[PDB]
Amino acid sequence: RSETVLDFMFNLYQQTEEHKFQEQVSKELIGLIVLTKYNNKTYRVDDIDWDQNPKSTFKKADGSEVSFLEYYRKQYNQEITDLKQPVLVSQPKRRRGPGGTLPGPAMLIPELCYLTGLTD
RNA sequence: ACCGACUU
Repeated sequence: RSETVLDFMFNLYQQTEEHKFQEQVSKELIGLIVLTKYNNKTYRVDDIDWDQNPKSTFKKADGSEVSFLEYYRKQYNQEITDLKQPVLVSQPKRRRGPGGTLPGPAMLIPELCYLTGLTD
């Protein structure tokens, strides 16, 4: 049981017209529930970032730079393998816009995101 | 509008 989010978009990709799938992925993915593998934490897909790269660094002090591989490998020997594949972004606040986003956008790569169940 | 769970 349970499957990756990457499978879902891949399934839909080969099944539906890519250009309309661009719309569908937004309409389906935005709102559905996902759990992140590192602790099996719980999140929802609010936004999707296309062709995103593993070279993304995490802002702890805005200047501290560690990659997905650097960060995750020290936790577990898992290898990230997205590379130009979309990553899932969680949006701390819905569509109104406070301007100053104190918490930076949280981005979780596809395979580190799995379907929690509220996706049915 | 936290789909009935959360910091990257």
